[PDB]
Amino acid sequence: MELSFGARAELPRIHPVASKLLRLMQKKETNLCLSADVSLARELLQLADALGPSICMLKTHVDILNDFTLDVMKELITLAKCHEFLIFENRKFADIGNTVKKQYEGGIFKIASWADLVNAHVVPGSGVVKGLQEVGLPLHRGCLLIAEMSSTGSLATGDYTRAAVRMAEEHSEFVVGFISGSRVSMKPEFLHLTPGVQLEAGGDNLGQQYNSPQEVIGKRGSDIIIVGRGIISAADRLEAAEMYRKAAWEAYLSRLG
Amino acid sequence: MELSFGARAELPRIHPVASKLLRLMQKKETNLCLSADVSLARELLQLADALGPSICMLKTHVDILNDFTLDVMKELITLAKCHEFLIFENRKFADIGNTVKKQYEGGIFKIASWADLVNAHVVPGSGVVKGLQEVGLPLHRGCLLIAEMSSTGSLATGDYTRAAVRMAEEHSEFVVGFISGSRVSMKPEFLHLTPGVQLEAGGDNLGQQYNSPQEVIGKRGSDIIIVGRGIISAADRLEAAEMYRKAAWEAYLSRLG
Ligand SMILES: O=c1[nH]c(=O)n([C@@H]2O[C@H](COP(=O)(O)O)[C@@H](O)[C@H]2O)cc1F
Ligand SMILES: O=c1[nH]c(=O)n([C@@H]2O[C@H](COP(=O)(O)O)[C@@H](O)[C@H]2O)cc1F
Repeated sequence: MELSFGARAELPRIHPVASKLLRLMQKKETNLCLSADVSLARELLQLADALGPSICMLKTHVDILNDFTLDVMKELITLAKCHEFLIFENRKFADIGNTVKKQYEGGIFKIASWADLVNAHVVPGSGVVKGLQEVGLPLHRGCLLIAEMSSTGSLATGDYTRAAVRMAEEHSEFVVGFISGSRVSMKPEFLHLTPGVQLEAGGDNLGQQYNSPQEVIGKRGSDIIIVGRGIISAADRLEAAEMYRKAAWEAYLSRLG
Repeated sequence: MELSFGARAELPRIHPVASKLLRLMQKKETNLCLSADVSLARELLQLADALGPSICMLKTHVDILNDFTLDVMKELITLAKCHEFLIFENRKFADIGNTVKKQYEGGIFKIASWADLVNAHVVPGSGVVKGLQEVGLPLHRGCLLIAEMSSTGSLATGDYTRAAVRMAEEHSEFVVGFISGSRVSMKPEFLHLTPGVQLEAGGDNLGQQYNSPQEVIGKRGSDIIIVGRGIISAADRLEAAEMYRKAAWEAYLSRLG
């Protein structure tokens, strides 16, 4: 029934970016995405270098980097290639198609030039995907749709979630998976990435809620954990990353049997 | 029953930014927001200067400006002050509170430093507002919640829209209104701004749908029209702006009786 990440990498309908990701997940025994929520390029890069071997993906918010330049992203790419991880800009495109295509390709950030993956909210309807696709398909990029959110009061539930899944499944040449709290698609070609993860119970003061890797990967069937503060705020970010990696990887293995 | 924009500017619960906006709308006889969807700062600024007298607001997407700098925004502010319009960055914050506060204050764009208004999607739950508020309240800024979208397939309908209205009404110290296609709140202290506006019927190839100023202001009860391409793509952008201004203003007057 369920397939390993390595086997999923080979599925007929797999997207190339998903395949690359799944292959390196399997090779490196990591289903951890670091949420590199820092404001300094040097810290970003130092985290990417040190934690690169432990992660399958590094998620950015370029718009919080005080000293963003495209050269920082070049350096990040070098690290991504060296250590084998994808770069995911958590931009949450969420506009009409005509707007998002420009936000993806252009401006100061030139996101499409460096991000293997981006994501989108599905609230605008499928034009958000169509617009992004116009830039991302030629650049061989992938997209994640936000089907569920980790925060208190999230409206990404029920029929909204179902709409996200449909929209993904209908745009499989570009959409490679989801941000979700659980498996939402039954199709194994899609990736599930789950934020709101910490080893300890809790949440923040602004609506973030946490669940553990075992819950999210093991019980809820997701693929990848996205971890920010649980790693970033720790003293030893490498050890923290390793804890999260080992947690998510074992949860995956055990669910696989 | 219904009040003029000038009277709404005085309502007990009005937010200061809303009041400033409503006052200049009344003074200038404009309920037009220009969507300055351009990639060149010089064009942005030349539009802001020429069209400033015709608009109540200039909506930006800073992330499509190829040559963004903070000095461009300084120059835009000078124009906004000269001509009396607000600056609205259509950022659509749509993340957990902890993230959006950083995206609003920081990074290269420093949005909170120059934008009178921003907007947010309500999908994350009210933490998106709470996070933004932590930056925006001290800076005396306002926020718009996206209650409805103009695009085909929008999921901002029904209970989602109602949730947006509730979230606004419960965060009235910062939330000053909505992006919506119609009046969604019955409380006159809230602004309704409607995109997807053109004089002619139609829509774009990526899900945008258009309705006229008379429909949106006159029949659907919104306050302000947001117009991009209907102005920007016209040869004479000043005349186009004037057409849209006159259309939206008369629709408002006639609905007022
Ligand atoms: O539903 C979501 N929840 C999230 O937390 N995120 C992001 O994951 C990260 C979570 O970080 P934390 O520090 O582990 O809470 C942070 O960048 C968020 O913007 C994205 C989402 F789409
Ligand atoms: O629902 C929405 N529809 C929109 O069109 N917009 C923005 O208004 C603008 C509409 O531009 P147009 O050229 O008039 O279609 C454009 O910047 C969009 O990103 C925002 C929304 F929230």
